[PDB]
Amino acid sequence: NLAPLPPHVPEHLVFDFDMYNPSNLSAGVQEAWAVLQESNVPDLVWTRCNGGHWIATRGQLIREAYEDYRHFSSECPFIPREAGEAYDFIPTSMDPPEQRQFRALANQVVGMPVVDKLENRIQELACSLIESLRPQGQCNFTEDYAEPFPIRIFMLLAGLPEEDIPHLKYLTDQMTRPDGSMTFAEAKEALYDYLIPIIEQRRQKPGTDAISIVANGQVNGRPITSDEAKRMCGLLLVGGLDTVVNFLSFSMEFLAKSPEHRQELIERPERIPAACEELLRRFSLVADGRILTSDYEFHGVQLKKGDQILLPQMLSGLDERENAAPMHVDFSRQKVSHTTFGHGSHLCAGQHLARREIIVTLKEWLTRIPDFSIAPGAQIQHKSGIVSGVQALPLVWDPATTKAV
Ligand code: HEM
Ligand SMILES: CC1(C)[C@@H]2CC[C@@]1(C)C(=O)C2
Ligand SMILES: [C-]#N
Ligand SMILES: [K+]
Ligand SMILES: [K+]
Repeated sequence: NLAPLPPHVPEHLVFDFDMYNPSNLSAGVQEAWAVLQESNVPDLVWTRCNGGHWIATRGQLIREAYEDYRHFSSECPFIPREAGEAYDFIPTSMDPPEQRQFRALANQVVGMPVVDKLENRIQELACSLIESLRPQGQCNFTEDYAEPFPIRIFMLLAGLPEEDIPHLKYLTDQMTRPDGSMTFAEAKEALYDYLIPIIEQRRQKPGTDAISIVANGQVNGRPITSDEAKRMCGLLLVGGLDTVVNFLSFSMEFLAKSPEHRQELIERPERIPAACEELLRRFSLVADGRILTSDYEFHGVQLKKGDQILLPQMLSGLDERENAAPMHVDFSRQKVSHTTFGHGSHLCAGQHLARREIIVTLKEWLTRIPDFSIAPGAQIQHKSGIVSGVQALPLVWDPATTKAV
């Protein structure tokens, strides 16, 4: 399924990478994307896959393009085109300065102060889930912890019932890792139809939850519309239900293979925040992009108005020009360079929430279950898309080596 090579794209810039099914997925998803950084591949290439689009392969280019919203607009930030065109989430499909006032509202509901507000529930839930698994001597990490821990905290934060998780999680995954089972537009509108009655209820009777706060905030000197509220809460749903979930899996899969890395963190827990950064770099997982607002020459390459460009947040930190021996996990790296939470004006608003969930996970897991591994003979499959992930992660351990606190 290769789209005909457009006339303005020279043949030597063609590299047919499929972001939804990279050829090297078996070696691990980050490894599969890292083929874009082998010496046979230019800094900036065109793939004919998924409609045809550019991909920046180097951190330097990815950062520049994320900064230059004048040429690289968030209007259409998803490949393929049909998805990016349907995509209307707020603030993510807006450029500055329009984006600005909506993002301040986002920061109000998922930013620092909400982390410190919710920190006790976060710690509480981590300990509770881990203690429940501890005596089993096994778990499916994706389903037993990676999903429920961040997702229940998000549902708590948004004041939504946990019974709604299965339905909302399915729709979220259709947008980031599409199955072909329903169009992006259909998935979005399914999520929108769920939010619509809730937002109306919470406009008429305001609560203190994230959804009440967004639905009742101010932009442009006036009340936010029911439509805008919907477009923002939609993004919060997606933001809350896929990235941390999948990132914890990558990290725990790594730690299952790395007894010496576990001991570093257990013996010197003050290194955990730096370790969090390193895992975020090494196991980075997001890849969206931008659309050209006009013809533009970028690093010697002629881009056309309306061209889509994938600017994989995943690749910046894997770039050997940014980090020596990028595939090696080194908690003492003097500088962990990455754009895992993105870059420029859209730099993730939930990044403080993400970090706290990661750091709490690292500490509390390794405290109670310091010695564990991947199930004997199990093959771990990764999946690739706008947000990449781990399909399943069966872990095992000897309960005699675990500890309650
Ligand atoms: C490891 C975990 C996470 C990663 C890797 C991640 C990644 C990213 C990236 C790369 C962007 C920028 C997308 C773009 O430039 O178009 C973004 C935006 C955003 N994310 Fe996250 N995220 C994580 C966790 C979370 C959490 C827990 C939330 C909770 C709500 C959240 C909510 C948001 C929101 C609201 C935006 C939009 C910001 C804006 O457009 O101004 N994220 N994320
Ligand atoms: C790319 C993202 C990670 C960012 C927040 C959720 C996500 C899937 C978006 O649509 C914007
Ligand atoms: C953000 N996800
Ligand atoms: K390259
Ligand atoms: K759009």
